[PDB]
Amino acid sequence: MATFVELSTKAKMPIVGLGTWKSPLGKVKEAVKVAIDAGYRHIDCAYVYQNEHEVGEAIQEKIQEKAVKREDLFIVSKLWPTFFERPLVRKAFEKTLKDLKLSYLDVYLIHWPQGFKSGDDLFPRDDKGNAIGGKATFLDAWEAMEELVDEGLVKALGVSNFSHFQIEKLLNKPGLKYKPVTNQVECHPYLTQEKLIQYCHSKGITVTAYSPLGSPDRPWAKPEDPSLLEDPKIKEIAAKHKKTAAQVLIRFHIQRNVIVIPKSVTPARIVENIQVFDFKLSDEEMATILSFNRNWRACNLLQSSHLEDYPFNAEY
Ligand SMILES: NC(=O)c1ccc[n+]([C@@H]2O[C@H](COP(=O)([O-])OP(=O)(O)OC[C@H]3O[C@@H](n4cnc5c(N)ncnc54)[C@H](OP(=O)(O)O)[C@@H]3O)[C@@H](O)[C@H]2O)c1
Ligand SMILES: O=C(O)COc1cc(Cl)ccc1C(=O)NCc1ccc(Br)cc1
Repeated sequence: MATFVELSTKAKMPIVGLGTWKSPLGKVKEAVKVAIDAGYRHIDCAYVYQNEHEVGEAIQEKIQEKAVKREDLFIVSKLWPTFFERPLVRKAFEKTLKDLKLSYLDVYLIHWPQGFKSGDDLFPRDDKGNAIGGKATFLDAWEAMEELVDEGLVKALGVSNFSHFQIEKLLNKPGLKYKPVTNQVECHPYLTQEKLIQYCHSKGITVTAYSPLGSPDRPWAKPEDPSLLEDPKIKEIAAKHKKTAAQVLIRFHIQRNVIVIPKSVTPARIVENIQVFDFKLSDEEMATILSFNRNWRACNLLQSSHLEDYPFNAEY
């Protein structure tokens, strides 16, 4: 049962959530049920994961058995960048909310800052695999998303994969109604995000750490790629506390007041991953872990490098 990070809306965002990317149909429902049982309240979802309907089924069950009040649940989903044109924001969201069988989302995030070709082809690409841009921007999207908050369909808005330059563009937009309550970005010992975290915090924006375990099952994973869970320098620290590497990797974010959403459909791991409130990494250990930084991203979306608002070119 987790602590919280307070958002600028005074809302309380549970500091550990369950990730659902690539959680297969036929296992994600069980994963959500096991998670809620184990004390998880934060569930990270997305339209593009195309499993929200099963997530929704699992949440409905736990609600009616009263394992949890809806108000105790913190549900996040995200707008995919092929839906930045205004009517598409509404339709994408409605499909998300319908699949989820909920009456409101706690947070709705812009999934990526760069607009893709609009429509229902989620991965518009040229023969070489490069992403196809669209003309609607994350500003056009945000505008429409703000209406969701007005109508109470969404409690708060956020962004994901944004650089500080992007955040600035958002905050300095004349006629902005709502500010982002979080920036969800890849974060872990190899990509510690010190400057971006500093920047978001100085603006009232929390950070949500995705792929905290290095996303070891991602599709594009090459054996030469570094591997956090197998890192002897991470494993040493874990051994020092008789905890697993995953638990250290998750705890690291908690002690930075950074929200963290490890993905699993394995019951034992789902439990393990929230058992991170009965130990504490020393300052020496936190400093050692931070020193592992090498600015390596497991998620680069390099196929969209050529589009205007590519977030990862900037330093932070
Ligand atoms: N905003 C974005 O652009 C974006 C991008 C990526 C991810 N995300 C979100 O962040 C979540 C987490 O990131 P991620 O899914 O990329 O990867 P991750 O959480 O770093 O790692 C997930 C992988 O680690 C395994 N795992 C989980 N717990 C473990 C443990 N205790 N011991 C050993 N292995 C363990 C899982 O296997 P099993 O599942 O088979 O147990 C899964 O293969 C996603 O599910 C998604 O909700 C967002
Ligand atoms: O958002 C995430 O959790 C991880 O990102 C993805 C998730 C899914 Cl289910 C599918 C694709 C991605 C992703 O970002 N893929 C790389 C990509 C994206 C767009 C194009 Br066009 C080409 C490759």
